[PDB]
Amino acid sequence: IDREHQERNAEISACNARALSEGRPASLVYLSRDACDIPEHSGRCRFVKYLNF
Amino acid sequence: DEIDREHQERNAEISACNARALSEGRPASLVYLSRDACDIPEHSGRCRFVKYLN
Ligand SMILES: [Zn+2]
Ligand SMILES: [Zn+2]
Repeated sequence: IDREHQERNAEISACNARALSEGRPASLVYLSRDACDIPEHSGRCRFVKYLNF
Repeated sequence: DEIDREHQERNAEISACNARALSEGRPASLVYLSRDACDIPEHSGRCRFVKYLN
């Protein structure tokens, strides 16, 4: 779980930074067990499907 | 005007959460929105976007 969060959060960092450069709001947030948007973690994590989109 | 409406509805919900939290013995940590500090991304620009206000 934690490795996959790290992996996903790296992706999120990259999207936000790109959003910033393109003059859009950078609205994405990092994942944790209490708010997670990876379907395969539902149960182990709180699946919040549209957390980041 | 619609900006204000969404601050009201969000603030109502902040109120409710804070009180629930107090009731269960946890601090009232949520903070109210205004045009000068707002965490609704869609408002960004018209409001001061403070992403992690809450
Ligand atoms: Zn997860
Ligand atoms: Zn606002």
